[PDB]
Amino acid sequence: AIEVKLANMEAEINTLKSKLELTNKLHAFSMGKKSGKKFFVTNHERMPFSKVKALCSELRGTVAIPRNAEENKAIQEVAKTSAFLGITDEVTEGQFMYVTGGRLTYSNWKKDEPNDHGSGEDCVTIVDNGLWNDISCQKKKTAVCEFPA
Amino acid sequence: AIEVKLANMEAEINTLKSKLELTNKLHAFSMGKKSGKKFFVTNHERMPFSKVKALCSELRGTVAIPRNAEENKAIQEVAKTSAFLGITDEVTEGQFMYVTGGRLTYSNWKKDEPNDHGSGEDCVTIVDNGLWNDISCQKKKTAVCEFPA
Amino acid sequence: AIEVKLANMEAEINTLKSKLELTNKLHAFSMGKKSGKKFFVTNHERMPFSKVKALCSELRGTVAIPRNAEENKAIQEVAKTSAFLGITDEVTEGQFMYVTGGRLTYSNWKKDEPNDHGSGEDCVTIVDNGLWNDISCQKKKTAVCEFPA
Ligand SMILES: [Ca+2]
Ligand SMILES: [Ca+2]
Ligand SMILES: [Ca+2]
Ligand SMILES: [Ca+2]
Ligand SMILES: [Ca+2]
Ligand SMILES: [Ca+2]
Ligand SMILES: [Ca+2]
Ligand SMILES: [Ca+2]
Ligand SMILES: [Ca+2]
Ligand SMILES: [Cl-]
Ligand SMILES: [Cl-]
Ligand SMILES: [Cl-]
Repeated sequence: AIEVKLANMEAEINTLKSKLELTNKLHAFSMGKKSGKKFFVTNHERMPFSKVKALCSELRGTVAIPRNAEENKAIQEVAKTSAFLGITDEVTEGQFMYVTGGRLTYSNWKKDEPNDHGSGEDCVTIVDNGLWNDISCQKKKTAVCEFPA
Repeated sequence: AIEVKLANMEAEINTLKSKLELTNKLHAFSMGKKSGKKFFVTNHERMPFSKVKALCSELRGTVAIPRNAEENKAIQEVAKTSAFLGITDEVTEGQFMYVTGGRLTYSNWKKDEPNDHGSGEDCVTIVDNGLWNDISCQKKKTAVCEFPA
Repeated sequence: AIEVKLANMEAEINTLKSKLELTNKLHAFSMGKKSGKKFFVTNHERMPFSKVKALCSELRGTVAIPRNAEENKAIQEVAKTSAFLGITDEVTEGQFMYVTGGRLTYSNWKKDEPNDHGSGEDCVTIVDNGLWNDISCQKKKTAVCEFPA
């Protein structure tokens, strides 16, 4: 019977949707995602900003963005080295915005940053001490993506 | 056409089920699962026993349980900190049982443990050195889940 | 209904196929896979060569094979301890071939290796320092699987 097979197929598809959802949960858990918190992942590869941005988006995430000290600390722990943050002032010099929209609020600028040094610096990296430095978007820094809570 | 379409979709589904099964195997492997051994994993987050139980159960797992000295060590090195074990004596004081049912067989209690200190201590935690301590279930310890061998 | 349901189910299947691809990409990413580079994974378990092969085949990969100094170091950094390479002279004594077929193109043999020492040595392990030594395929070494770029 055609309808019986179709009904079975529906059940099979729904069963797969739930198993996949579980696979995703377990992987996030195994990757250190904390309950009700965003999770950060890195392959430890250094690349220019646009490449990090393209990579994270492909994975359905975004370049990591610290919204407070806890998150900033978590990103630093994950990155282990200087990494790009999802913050830039490429649209209008001086006004840093999140790659996902909106003006930068919480910050952790290193002493004397941001300074748009020399020919210009429109991207931001969280350096080893967790402090921030605006740098050239063309420099290669560790790719770190964040995924929703 | 409908009979063929349906037949070909069922085949697609079977391939996808196998592919998902592969993803699960590769993930466990990457997370250090040893052949014929249970898979222990943690996100490194500390919480009350009731939560770890709910969390592990949501991932189709249970709170880690050392059935012998080998598994007890395996759990210790995964947790890195004091983690809840799937054992409590909430039913009969002194009679510790696994959350999955059954009487406690292997144990690695610390000197003077269990002591059911203060108002009571019905949960168990494997402390840093692998030794056990009975502790209040309302306290917050590392969440470590186990998955079948 | 029937054809509408069937059309929806094809859409459901394709959507699920994309989500799973996404899941695999994110896992490879978290597993340290760099762009355009093959990647290596290990559960850190020691086992005879035949088991490494079986395990990697089940994961749809192959035993790690270094094609150049770049990959040789990458394999060594993942294994951390001596691991089997997908290279053996089992078919014809003295003729080292890749498990995937073909004669060696790159080699980092430690001085005086390979020597088929004593009762015989047909497998190869990358020692902690990257050099190669032919050893017994019966010995238990770290399993490192290789996945395509
Ligand atoms: Ca500018
Ligand atoms: Ca600027
Ligand atoms: Ca600067
Ligand atoms: Ca009690
Ligand atoms: Ca008690
Ligand atoms: Ca106690
Ligand atoms: Ca031989
Ligand atoms: Ca030989
Ligand atoms: Ca030798
Ligand atoms: Cl720039
Ligand atoms: Cl208690
Ligand atoms: Cl041999």
